[PDB]
Amino acid sequence: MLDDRARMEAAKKEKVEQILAEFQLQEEDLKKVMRRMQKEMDRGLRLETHEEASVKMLPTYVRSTPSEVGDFLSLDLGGTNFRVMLVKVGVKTKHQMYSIPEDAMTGTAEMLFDYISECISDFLDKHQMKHKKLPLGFTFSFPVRHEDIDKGILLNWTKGFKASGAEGNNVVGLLRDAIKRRGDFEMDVVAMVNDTVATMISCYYEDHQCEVGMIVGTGCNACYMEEMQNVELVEGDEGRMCVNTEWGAFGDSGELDEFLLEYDRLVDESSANPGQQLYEKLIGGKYMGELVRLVLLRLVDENLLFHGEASEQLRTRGAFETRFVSQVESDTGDRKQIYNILSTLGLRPSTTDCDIVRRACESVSTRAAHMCSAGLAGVINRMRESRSEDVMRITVGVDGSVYKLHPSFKERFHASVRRLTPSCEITFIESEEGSGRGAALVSAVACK
Ligand SMILES: CC(=O)N1CCC(c2nsc(Nc3ncc(Sc4ccccn4)cc3Oc3cccnc3C)n2)CC1
Ligand SMILES: OC[C@H]1O[C@H](O)[C@H](O)[C@@H](O)[C@@H]1O
Repeated sequence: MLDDRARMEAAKKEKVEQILAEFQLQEEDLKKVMRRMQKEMDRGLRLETHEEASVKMLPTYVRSTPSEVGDFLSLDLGGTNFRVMLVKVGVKTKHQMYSIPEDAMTGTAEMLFDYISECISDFLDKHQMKHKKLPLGFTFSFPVRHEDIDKGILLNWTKGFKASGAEGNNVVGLLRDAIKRRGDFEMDVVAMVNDTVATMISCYYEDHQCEVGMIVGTGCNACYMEEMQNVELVEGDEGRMCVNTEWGAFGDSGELDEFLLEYDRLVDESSANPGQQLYEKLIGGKYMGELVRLVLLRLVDENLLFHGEASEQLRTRGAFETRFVSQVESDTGDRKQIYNILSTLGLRPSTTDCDIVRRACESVSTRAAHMCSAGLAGVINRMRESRSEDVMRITVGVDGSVYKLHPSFKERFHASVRRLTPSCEITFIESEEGSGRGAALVSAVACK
C-alpha cells in the first residue's frame, strides 16, 4: 500500500542521511584544520624546519620588483592533457592541446619528454615556425625545488604521474635533453612555473591586487606573494616572492588523521601515491568522483541503493567521473540529469535512487569546498598578519575544472573562506585566458 512504501522510503532516507552525516565538518573543525595548516606553512618557510615540514612552501623566483616584447612559447603539463601556446607580448594567443598516452604518464621520463618534444614539433609545423627559436615558459604542475626561475628539481610526481628517472632531476634539463635528442627544433627555455603561479600572473595582468593563485582542478594547490624576509630559503629581504605552498601534501605527516573517513583511506590505498597528497585527495577532481563512487558502493552494500546490486561500470575504478558530480548537482529537480549519468553507468535507477546519488554528491563536494576553504583562509590570514594590515583587500586568481564547472563548489567555498578570514575583503577572479598567458608574461621578464 501507499503507507508501506512511504514508511520504507522514510526509513531508507534516514539511514542514508546517517551515513552521509560522517562528511560533516563544523566551523570549529575547519578552524582546527586552518590553524594546523598555518603552523605547517610557517614551518615550510623556515630554514630550520623546511626539511621536516609537510607543506613545503617552495620559492618560485617570481618576484614583485621587476619587460621584453615578441613571440613566446608556453607549455603546460600536469592539469588535463599537454598544452602548447604561442603568445605575443607587445597579449595575443594561438593554441593546441595534446592527449597524453597512458604509457607516457607511467613509463620513463625519456618517454614523457620525447612525447612533449613530439607535440612541440607538431605545433610548430601547424604554424610554419619550426625554424624559429623562441623563449619558452614551462608550466609544470608538480612540486619543484628551484635554484632559479629556469632551474629546478622535481621533488616527487603527483596526480598519478609515475615516470621513472625524473624525481631528483632538473625538469628544465629533462626538457632540454628531449629537445636535443629529437633535434627537430630549438627553443630557449627561460622560465618554469607552477600552474598556481601561471594563474596568479595571468590574473594579476587583469587586476594588480591579485597576489594569490589557486587551482581546484585535477589537483589542489595555491601560491601567494610572501615577504622576502619570510622566505628564508632565498637570500634577501626586499620586496615579495611568490611561494608555492604545495598544500596538497598537508596531512602526509598525520596532521589530518582524525578527519579521514574509510572512503579517504580506500582512495589513498588504491592511488598511485599511497600516503601522499592526503589534503588534495579530499578536494581534487582526480579523487572527488572516486570518493562519490565508494560512498555509492557503501549505500549499495547497505541495500539503500539500486536494490543492493551494483553494475560492472559502477564497480569499475574511476568510472564515476568528477564531471558527473558536477552534472548531478546541476539537476533542476526533475532528476533527468542524474538519470542519464546512472543509465550510462549501466544502472536502472528509481526516482529515490537519483535523489540519494545527489545527496552523496553534495556530501563529498561540500566537504571538499569546506576543507579547501580552511587552506585558503590560512594563506589569507597569514598574509594579513605578515603585512600588518588592519583590513586587507586582496584578489585571488583561480583556475581548475572543479572550481569553474561545479554548480555549487564556488558558492560554498567563497562563503566559508570569508567566514574564516576576519577583516579581509576578498575578490575572486577566474583565469579565463589559460596558464599560457601567465607563463609567457613570466618568460618576458625572465628572458632578460
Ligand atoms: C632578474 C631575474 O632573472 N629574475 C628571475 C625572474 C623574476 C621574475 N620573472 S617574472 C617576475 N614577476 C612578474 N612577471 C610578470 C608579471 S605580469 C605584469 C603585468 C603588468 C605589469 C607588470 N607585470 C608580474 C610579475 O610580478 C609582479 C610584479 C609587480 C607586482 N606583483 C607581481 C606579482 N619575476 C625576476 C628576477
Ligand atoms: O595542478 C594543481 C596542483 O596539483 C598537485 O597538487 C601538484 O603537486 C601541484 O604542483 C599543482 O599546483
